[PDB]
Order: sequence, then structure tokens, then C-alpha cells
Amino acid sequence: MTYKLILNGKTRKGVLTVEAVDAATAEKHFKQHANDLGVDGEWTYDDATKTFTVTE
Ligand SMILES: [Cl-]
Ligand SMILES: [Cl-]
Ligand SMILES: [Zn+2]
Ligand SMILES: [Zn+2]
Repeated sequence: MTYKLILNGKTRKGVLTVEAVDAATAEKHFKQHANDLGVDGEWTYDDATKTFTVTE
């Protein structure tokens, strides 16, 4: 499925997407992104939209 990441960092904002066999495979992908972009935040997920948000 296609998942989405909303990055609500203080200094760095974005929306990323990735296709993954399951949410966890997708989420590990997106956490690596947030880590490499230096965005650390609280994580939440919305199932209906398949969209994670990282909030700094
Ligand atoms: Cl798919
Ligand atoms: Cl991506
Ligand atoms: Zn898929
Ligand atoms: Zn990616």
C-alpha cells in the first residue's frame, strides 16, 4: 500500500510517500527519513488515510 509521512518539524516541513508491503515496513522507512533529516518528534498515525505524522 502507499503510506504518507507528514513532517511537522520546527525547522523542516514536508510530505513524503512510500509503497510498502505493510505499515511497519513503511514506518521504518519513514523514521529513517525523519532521523536523517534531523526531525525528532512525537509520532502518531491515522489509519483511514495511511498517514503518519512526526510532530516536533
Ligand atoms: Cl500497493
Ligand atoms: Cl520516501
Ligand atoms: Zn503496496
Ligand atoms: Zn523514502
